[PDB]
Amino acid sequence: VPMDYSWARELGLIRKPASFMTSICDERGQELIYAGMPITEVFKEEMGIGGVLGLLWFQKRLPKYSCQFIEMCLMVTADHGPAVSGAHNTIICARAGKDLVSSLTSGLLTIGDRFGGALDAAAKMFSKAFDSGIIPMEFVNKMKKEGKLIMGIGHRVKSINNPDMRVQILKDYVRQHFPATPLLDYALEVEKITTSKKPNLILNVAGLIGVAFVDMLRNCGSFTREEADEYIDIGALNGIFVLGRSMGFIGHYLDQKRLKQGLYRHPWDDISYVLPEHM
Amino acid sequence: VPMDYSWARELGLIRKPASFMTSICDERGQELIYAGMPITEVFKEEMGIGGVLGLLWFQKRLPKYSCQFIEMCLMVTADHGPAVSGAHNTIICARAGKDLVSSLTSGLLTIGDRFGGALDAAAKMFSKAFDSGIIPMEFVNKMKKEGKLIMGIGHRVKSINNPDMRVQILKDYVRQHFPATPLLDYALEVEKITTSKKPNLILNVAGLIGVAFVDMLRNCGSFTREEADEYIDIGALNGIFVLGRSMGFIGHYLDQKRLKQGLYRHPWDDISYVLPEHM
Amino acid sequence: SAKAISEQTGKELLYKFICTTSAIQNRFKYARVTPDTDWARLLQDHPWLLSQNLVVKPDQLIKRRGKLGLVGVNLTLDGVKSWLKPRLGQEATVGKATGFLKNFLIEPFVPHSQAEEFYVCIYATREGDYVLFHHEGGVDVGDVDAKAQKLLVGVDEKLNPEDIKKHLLVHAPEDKKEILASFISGLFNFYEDLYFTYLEINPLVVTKDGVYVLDLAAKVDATADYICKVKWGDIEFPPPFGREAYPEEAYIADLDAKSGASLKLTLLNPKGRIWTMVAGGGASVVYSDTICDLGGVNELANYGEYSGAPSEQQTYDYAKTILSLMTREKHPDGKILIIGGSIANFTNVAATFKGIVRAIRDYQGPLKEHEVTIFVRRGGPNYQEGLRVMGEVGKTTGIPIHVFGTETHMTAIVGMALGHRPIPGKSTTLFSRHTKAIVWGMQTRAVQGMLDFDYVCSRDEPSVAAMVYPFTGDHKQKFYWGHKEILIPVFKNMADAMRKHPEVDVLINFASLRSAYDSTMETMNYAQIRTIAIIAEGIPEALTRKLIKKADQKGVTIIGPATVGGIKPGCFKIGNTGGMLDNILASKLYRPGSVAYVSRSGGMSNELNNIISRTTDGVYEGVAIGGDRYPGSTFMDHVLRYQDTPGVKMIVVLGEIGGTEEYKICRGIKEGRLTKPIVCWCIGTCATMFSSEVQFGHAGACANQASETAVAKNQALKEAGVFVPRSFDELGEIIQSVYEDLVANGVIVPAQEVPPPTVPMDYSWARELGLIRKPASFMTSICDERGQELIYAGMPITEVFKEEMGIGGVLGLLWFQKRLPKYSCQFIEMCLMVTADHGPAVSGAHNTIICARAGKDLVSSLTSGLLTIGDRFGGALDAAAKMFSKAFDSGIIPMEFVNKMKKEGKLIMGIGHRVKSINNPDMRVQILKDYVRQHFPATPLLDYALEVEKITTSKKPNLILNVAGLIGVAFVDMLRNCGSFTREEADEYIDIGALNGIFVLGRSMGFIGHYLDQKRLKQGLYRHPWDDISYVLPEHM
Amino acid sequence: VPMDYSWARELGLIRKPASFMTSICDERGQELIYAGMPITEVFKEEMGIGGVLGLLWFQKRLPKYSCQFIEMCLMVTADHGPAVSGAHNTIICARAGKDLVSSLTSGLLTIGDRFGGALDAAAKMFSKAFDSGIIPMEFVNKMKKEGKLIMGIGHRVKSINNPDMRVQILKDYVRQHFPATPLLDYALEVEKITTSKKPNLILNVAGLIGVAFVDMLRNCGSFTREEADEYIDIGALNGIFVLGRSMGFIGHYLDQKRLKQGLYRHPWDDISYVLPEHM
Ligand SMILES: CC(=O)SCCNC(=O)CCNC(=O)[C@H](O)C(C)(C)COP(=O)(O)OP(=O)(O)OC[C@H]1O[C@@H](n2cnc3c(N)ncnc32)[C@H](O)[C@@H]1OP(=O)(O)O
Ligand SMILES: CC(=O)SCCNC(=O)CCNC(=O)[C@H](O)C(C)(C)COP(=O)(O)OP(=O)(O)OC[C@H]1O[C@@H](n2cnc3c(N)ncnc32)[C@H](O)[C@@H]1OP(=O)(O)O
Ligand SMILES: CC(=O)SCCNC(=O)CCNC(=O)[C@H](O)C(C)(C)COP(=O)(O)OP(=O)(O)OC[C@H]1O[C@@H](n2cnc3c(N)ncnc32)[C@H](O)[C@@H]1OP(=O)(O)O
Ligand SMILES: O=C([O-])CC(=O)C(=O)O
Ligand SMILES: O=C([O-])CC(=O)C(=O)O
Repeated sequence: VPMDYSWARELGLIRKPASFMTSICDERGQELIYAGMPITEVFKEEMGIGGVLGLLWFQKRLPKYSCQFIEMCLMVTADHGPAVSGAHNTIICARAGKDLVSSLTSGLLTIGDRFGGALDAAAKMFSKAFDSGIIPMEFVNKMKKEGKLIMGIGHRVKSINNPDMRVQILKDYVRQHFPATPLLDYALEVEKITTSKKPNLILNVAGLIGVAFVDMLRNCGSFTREEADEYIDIGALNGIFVLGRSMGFIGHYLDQKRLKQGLYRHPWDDISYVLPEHM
Repeated sequence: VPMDYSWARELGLIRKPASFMTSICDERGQELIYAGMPITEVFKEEMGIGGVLGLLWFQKRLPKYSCQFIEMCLMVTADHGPAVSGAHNTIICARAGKDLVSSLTSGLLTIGDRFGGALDAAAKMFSKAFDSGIIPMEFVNKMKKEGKLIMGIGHRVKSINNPDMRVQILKDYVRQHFPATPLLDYALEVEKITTSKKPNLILNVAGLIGVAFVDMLRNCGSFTREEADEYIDIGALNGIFVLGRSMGFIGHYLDQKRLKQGLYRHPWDDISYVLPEHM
Repeated sequence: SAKAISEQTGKELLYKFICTTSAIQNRFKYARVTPDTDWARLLQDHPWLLSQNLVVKPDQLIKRRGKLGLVGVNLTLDGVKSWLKPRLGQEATVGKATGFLKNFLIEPFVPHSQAEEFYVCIYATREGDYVLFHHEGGVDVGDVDAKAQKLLVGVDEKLNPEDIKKHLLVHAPEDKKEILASFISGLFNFYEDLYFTYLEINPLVVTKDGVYVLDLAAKVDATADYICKVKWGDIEFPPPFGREAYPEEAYIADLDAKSGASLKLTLLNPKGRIWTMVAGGGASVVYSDTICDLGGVNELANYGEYSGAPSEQQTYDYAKTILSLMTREKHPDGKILIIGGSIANFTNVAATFKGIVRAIRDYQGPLKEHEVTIFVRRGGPNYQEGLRVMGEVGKTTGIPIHVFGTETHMTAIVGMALGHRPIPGKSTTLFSRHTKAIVWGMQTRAVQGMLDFDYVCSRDEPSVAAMVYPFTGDHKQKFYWGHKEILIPVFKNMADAMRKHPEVDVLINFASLRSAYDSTMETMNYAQIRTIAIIAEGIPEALTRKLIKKADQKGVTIIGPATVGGIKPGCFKIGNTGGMLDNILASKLYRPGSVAYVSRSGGMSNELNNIISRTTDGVYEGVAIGGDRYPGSTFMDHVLRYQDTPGVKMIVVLGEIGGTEEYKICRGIKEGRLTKPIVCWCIGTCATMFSSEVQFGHAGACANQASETAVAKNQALKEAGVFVPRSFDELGEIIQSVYEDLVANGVIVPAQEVPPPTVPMDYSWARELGLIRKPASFMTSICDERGQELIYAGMPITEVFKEEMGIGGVLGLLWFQKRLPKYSCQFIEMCLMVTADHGPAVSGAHNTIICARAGKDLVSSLTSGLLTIGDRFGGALDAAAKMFSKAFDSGIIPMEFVNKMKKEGKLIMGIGHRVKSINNPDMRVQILKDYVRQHFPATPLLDYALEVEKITTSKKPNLILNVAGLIGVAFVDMLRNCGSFTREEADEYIDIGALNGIFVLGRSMGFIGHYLDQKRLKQGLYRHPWDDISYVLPEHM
Repeated sequence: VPMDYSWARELGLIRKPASFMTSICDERGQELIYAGMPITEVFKEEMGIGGVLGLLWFQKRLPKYSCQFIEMCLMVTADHGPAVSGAHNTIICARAGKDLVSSLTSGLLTIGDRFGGALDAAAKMFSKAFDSGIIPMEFVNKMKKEGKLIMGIGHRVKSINNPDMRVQILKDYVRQHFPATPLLDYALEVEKITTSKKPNLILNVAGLIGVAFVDMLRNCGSFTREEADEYIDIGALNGIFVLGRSMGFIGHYLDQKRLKQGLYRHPWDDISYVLPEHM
């Protein structure tokens, strides 16, 4: 009878390398641990979604204002109606009678450059401009001469004297709670220049969240500059938008299943057919 | 120094249970093997996609007519235009500039009961009717009194003197090549009864493919009745539709990328907003 | 627009920025005294006041100060002290203007002789900058244009130090020729790099010590603010003497500078009872002339205009500013608000009138108590909706509002408001039917209007061949050719567009003022483009002169900036000219006529379109050359074209105040070059009746001399033989009389009226009119993105945050459309917190980690993990809730439920743990259970599940309530025991999968954390080891 | 009563732009049309999966050898065992009892740069080298000096005297049937240089398929150079790999459901836990 692998490991007789590494959650043991913190201690220390997210995404005990800011970001990105690409896809999959997971996933797969990536894009653009040391006017001119529109700038209806009211809540929280907001100040200077061009070139929710998240990361004491830069590069802000919008997509799925909408077919009048004469 | 796991396994001193089982493909070894059959021999037997699918899905060497019929089924399910739910979702995800895999997956997640499940549904319905021993008229009456529509029956415009033209090719192939078609004959009797009701209640491409696939499975010598029943139960026909329509979904993605279509946002005039007064 | 700056500001800029080898004296050595200044403070911040003698003169843009006794010389500190108060803060009358003395300047006295009184002036012209120098300057300068040395410096030409001693310094003293020339060169550099348009130093004194600038009058191109921002700093533009500045004027000026639209407001008489809301500079000018033609000049309160398609918000801000200004004092006779305008070309009348009516609703109180009567005349895009909403506000507020449309002559609401009428080389042919244009910028509405015009004109091909937009990649844009759908290419670069479309001969530049110069300069590098239309307003005059010089060199016709463009009925239309297709059909601009016109204004050009269509055969060609000081092409440039064009039979010129341009037409008629009948009216006659120097909306609308007044121009044209109406009222009649007398002689043979091709109505317009019915394909009840504020299930987002709900409250709103209690929202949050992650070994976390190590993506990795959420993994929440709800609703006791599940071969969902049984519980079940038992009002299903747990643990210890079981039963309890849901609603939510949603949303946090962890650790591609896979392939299939 | 939108469109009284464009399939009409070509004629010309794929992906009537080569590419990319990332994910999702679509989709979402993207990577890399005009030795040295491995080069065990036997089949077909193989000849020259280094750097199946697909696109008469370049840029080879491996992923799902494997949990001994001491 051959030696039992588990019982050989128990005596430490053999060496089998572990193929996986994790640092965010320990399920083994008498107590569940979130990045070194017991779940009961998680609940006595009175964090919520923001604190749990800080533990699970950054392995940090964020300050209460940081945790609350993360919560508000999730609340403001929760939904933006059924007409966007992801909500449209989720509704189509729900009306196909498919599944909650399948419908939400179908909607989420649209999250990318054109839809839902402006948070990360604005964060990266403003961070690069701030770190290069160029002044906001030079940054605006450089984007204009490079044929690029500033990510996180520009609104559809709302302008100066017609505040977004989602940007205002987050901005007011950031000014009254964050210790320092250098990148937010830089982005506000850029916004002043762009609104001097045409009124609706205001800081978006995407731009506000991106710059405020970068400011939180590199101005709260939990992260070094390298850590904050790495998290921005690997996509913590993409994760923020995805987690926020999943709430709205699940709401849309539940809405369609309660309304008991049937299978959707796109009308032919809305499709232009440009097939070749004969291939 | 503790003993090496791999080298202790080579000496056969320890026992570690394998957590996975597979029977369709052997990647290791001098030659790639598809269900016991070398890849060079796969190409020497001049089989194609249908034969490779037979190997990889059923671990069987199907006859040439069976493999050719599988190929024709994939050919006829390849696409049905951009208005269906899956193609719509794929096009939305492509116009969001996302990715080929993400776009195709977004479209594929709609494949289920209401869209793309009629193949399996019709196969199961007709198999159950044929196995229960009831005549086609009794089957029609039982479905009528149970408040269920016969899946795989009923077209939109093409009824008679103008058939599906996709049902016709497949039915002609099955007639000329399949040895016996008991469930197909049963489905055709059901179709005669339903067309005696109103002309457009004809055997759909979904119904024809489902009944002909059950016929191929349980009338070619490769499978026993239990095996054919198990394959129908676990979803070989869902697999057939998914694989066939993947070709069309990828074509739709490539078409949108070539046409360079921008981000789609659903018009507000097409959405009815029925939010509550204040919640 | 050239704005005069104060002497202090000009001297400060000169001292700060001039670069001369000459030792400029008294640098930053001047004193400003005002009534609100402290003399001790000035004495201790400017000590030279005691060091030398003084000179004092006001700095309120008063000229001729020497001979009106406003300047005091050779008087000390005590002298200026005794000298100011008898004049400081007093009343002075210069010309027709009178005003206070709130600003004075004190400078050192310069001891100088009459032999060193020099005059140096630099002023801008179309062909360049003229530099005048006089050796006998000062008071005795006399005539300057005939006795002072003149020297033109052309556009893009440097004023070299030589040729100044040759042309400008013939009579200069030899001992001071060199330093004088150096100073003049430095002064020209100062003039050119700070975008001065006028710079007169009189007198200039140069002693052995150095050069003294005793005085200077300077006008600066205010539109160049975006260029000279750091050099000007906070440059201020004083109002003309006799006018006091107002915060409302400053607010409107800031609003105007903040956008590409035009917003002008000038307060002439705050006590006046006539107020105007006129769209368009030319329309505002003609309304002003009409008001002062009926004797309302004394009661005219403001001159104002809004142009450039202002937004709803901008129009609201403008309207509310004027409404607040109108509701300050009270007039016994009441007050009048003239909301006028021409027929707009592209200004959204609906949006602008929505802004105005919002302001009217906001001020309906003071407006009603002020007896304000509103007269409205307007036409343009969507004017029916705007007239409708203003009429509605007129009754929903009580304000007497009389709205009229195009059928009114637009100089009629003035008559019925003031109580006078009852209230009811360069080519000749720029465009043809084969003209192809390239549009710079995304102007899809403008391009579509162009295509609609081409279709109703029976053109073979669309007039727009390509579009250029540098902020996107090359693609094809979808447009309408009648009812057919066509694709128009869009290019990132000019070069690609001109490469692929060599047949294009016209550019329509929709670039802003900051991009128009560069785009036009780049455009004139292609010889195929023969006409460029520049739409942007606010381009600096120096840049426009550069464009003019290059276009003249290249033989390219430029339809000057700040123009709507032009229209040639039957052949071609520039941009938004002529408005939308309904106006094109109303003015019959799809077919040629015989009257060609040139105008400065665009809206006035649409008015001309309407008038000519009504009174004559029609329009052959109409060009608006723009309101800028230097148009790309002038009046004569187009009148010559029309005279040389055989299809036109009479010419209509709509001139303006300022610029001796109509005198060229007079000379052309005198020399016999112009022979066809010409009908001209020059607008701006009210400036002669205004006791001030008000600047109109147009940049060029400024009478610099006495011959550039509109009255003088109209008189000169009348003596030249041009048919000149008595006013803009009689323009239609004189055009009609000329057309009739030209028809009766057989000169004009009107053609048959062939009906135009029909264009289908737009779907959006038909929906707005409620003409058609299209069922909505989608239904939503959870979020309303449209509107001013985002709404989550009927409750605004600001209210969401003010009520202090968090994720739990937002989730209640978005998932159930209920305002859940605080404990319910908090419990939802804790459920999400406890389902957040359970390590990397579960199926979903494993799949997510695999996809992350495949280097894939956050969304793809999370989605790969989420697709495992189902029956075997992640579905125990819903399964336990459904099982326990069914058992509890069946009425069977927990023991019966346990026996039943045992006899059906089913394990109880949500029962059974791995290690933690009793005396050591889950520590997650405990937290949630303690919260539920402390905050939930009633927990019947939780009590039932606890009884079931008591039996299962009577069987074996680890059969305890799981986190899944406890969350399921507690969620059902919350749904059906908080007051928000009925039993049917709670059952439906449980059936459709709210608990599946809870688990999915909770575990998404852990899956994203796992993805980020793998990316931080930089784990490579995973491959499952072969020793862990059992291969059971058949022997040979 | 307002006019019906469909009635107003039929009368041509209103204009509503179509928000979607398609050029690959016409579902409306008496017959289904694949890129301008009727389905009955599709089956009459005796093309199969390869011809249908040519129609749906490129809107071209490819030559018979091109269609057959596309079929062989799909056949050789069908499966490579259960150990790869996508098959592993599919097997996990199937053992979670989930669904065919969900399981296949879970496996497919791994298709990207590290897994399954070598086809497109090799095609793009060799195309750039061939178009730049540098000789194979210069290309090899250039990739060496930029510290990049040549995509499509390098095998695990099979180098010479025992080649891949999939590369051999595809290469023999390409040599016998393709009119010209310039990029293939270039890649074989590169492979000779790399095998002069040590034998195991041979032309991979990924490299062979990439270069042979580029050769087919730009050497069959159906495409111009711009068209072939655009198709390679937008991801026809990614589509080829995805469609080929979907058959293997569905086979793996069906295999797991036939073997009735339970829920998988990764062993704790294979995971290294590196959580922080206390966050
Ligand atoms: C997530 C965020 O907060 S923003 C995300 C993007 N972030 C960026 O900053 C991207 C960079 N910035 C930009 O490119 C631009 O400034 C934009 C796109 C953000 C600004 O958008 P705009 O082009 O001004 O307007 P948008 O394209 O959203 O709206 C199109 C028009 O159709 C209308 N419209 C919008 N959605 C719909 C709909 N579903 N149905 C019908 N009409 C609609 C709107 O009224 C709008 O009209 P208007 O803009 O002329 O008033
Ligand atoms: C898609 C394709 O065709 S390959 C991708 C193409 N990309 C490129 O070609 C880019 C450049 N090429 C490369 O990166 C490299 O040449 C590779 C990765 C393709 C070749 O890698 P190699 O290190 O030569 O082989 P690989 O990493 O696949 O396998 C290494 C060894 O592990 C063994 N092995 C492979 N998979 C497993 C498994 N699941 N369990 C246990 N052992 C395994 C192999 O037998 C091989 O054995 P050896 O030690 O006797 O050589
Ligand atoms: C979401 C939830 O709350 S769980 C789902 C709830 N659903 C139900 O309640 C359904 C009914 N209940 C049941 O089916 C059962 O009671 C279960 C599955 C919940 C409990 O099953 P058990 O057999 O007690 O434990 P489980 O199957 O989890 O694993 C048992 C052993 O595997 C070991 N194990 C678990 N995970 C791993 C891993 N990743 N690696 C190695 N070993 C492991 C444990 O150490 C345990 O050993 P022990 O029993 O000697 O301590
Ligand atoms: O094929 C049909 O007729 C039904 C259909 O649109 C699809 O599900 O593909
Ligand atoms: O939470 C548990 O105990 C069971 C588990 O692993 C999961 O589904 O996440």
